[PDB]
Amino acid sequence: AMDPSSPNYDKWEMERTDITMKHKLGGGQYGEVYEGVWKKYSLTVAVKTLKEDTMEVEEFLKEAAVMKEIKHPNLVQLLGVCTREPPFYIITEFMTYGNLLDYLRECNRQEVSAVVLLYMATQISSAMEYLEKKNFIHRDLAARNCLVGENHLVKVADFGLSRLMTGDTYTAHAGAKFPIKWTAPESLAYNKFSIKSDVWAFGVLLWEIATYGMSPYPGIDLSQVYELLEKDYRMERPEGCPEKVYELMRACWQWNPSDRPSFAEIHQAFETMFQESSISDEVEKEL
Ligand SMILES: Cc1ccc(NC(=O)c2ccc(CN3CCN(C)CC3)cc2)cc1Nc1nccc(-c2cccnc2)n1
Ligand SMILES: [Cl-]
Repeated sequence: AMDPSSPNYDKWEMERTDITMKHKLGGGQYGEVYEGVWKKYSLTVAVKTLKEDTMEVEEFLKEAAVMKEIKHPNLVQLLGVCTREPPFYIITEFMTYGNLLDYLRECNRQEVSAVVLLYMATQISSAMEYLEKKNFIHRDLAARNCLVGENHLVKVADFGLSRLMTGDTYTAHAGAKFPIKWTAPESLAYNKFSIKSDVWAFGVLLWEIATYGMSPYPGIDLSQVYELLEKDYRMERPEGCPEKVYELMRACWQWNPSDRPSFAEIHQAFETMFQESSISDEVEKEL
């Protein structure tokens, strides 16, 4: 596939010996993803590989194919693949600060101020606006699936955490493992996923951002979440959150999917949200 004249030529295919494989990334909270070094550039990269004899070879190849079709500053950047023969690799850039959820929980709040949180939320909506217009659905948007780079740059990723994750984030539901607290009602009850269920998840992600990474619906048992949501319960405006930001969360959590804003509308909302007063002024007024 590396031969220019070949009808099977793929500019993404690269020589895997160009990469030095290091240890598994983030301990193992990403599964078979390893830190690697692209020798020629002395560049640290992230390398996703396939688990020992699994039946997700087609899903792996499908993911590689989809990544070749997307290019956006806020989506993890594909650097190359090694899929001509085993072992299959998907290589992407390495993001210095790791996942957004841990970053929010461990950051210097003086640096990562309300302005920066808004910037992070806006960048995420930009990536989703892109996927939206290209007719893609994310299906598992949450802070744990976003990465943070230099200067608070945020990129939306998809680590296929469903089964890798430990703890209560993902629980048994509809024959699969669902991160219930980020799942839209129609997804929970009718297994219907769409860009609108991503919007509902984005609203939960916005709440994660606004609380520096608190876990949603704290103290509520998952077995009562649907009934509560059906009777219009929603997490209250969190401490210090600007009213306008909370209104956007509420819009994302409309019961009817069709009533939720598009990501294009969400991104625009962010860009013009604080034209009469700054978010800093609102976070003071609120407190
Ligand atoms: C090495 C790799 C291989 C594949 C991917 N893939 C994606 O991140 C991704 C994002 C969006 C889509 C779009 N897709 C559309 C269809 N729907 C259903 C799912 C989403 C697909 C793949 C990322 C990576 N990068 C990655 N993976 C795990 C951890 C890290 C990582 C960790 C710490 C610091 N820097 C990087 N980096
Ligand atoms: Cl899709």
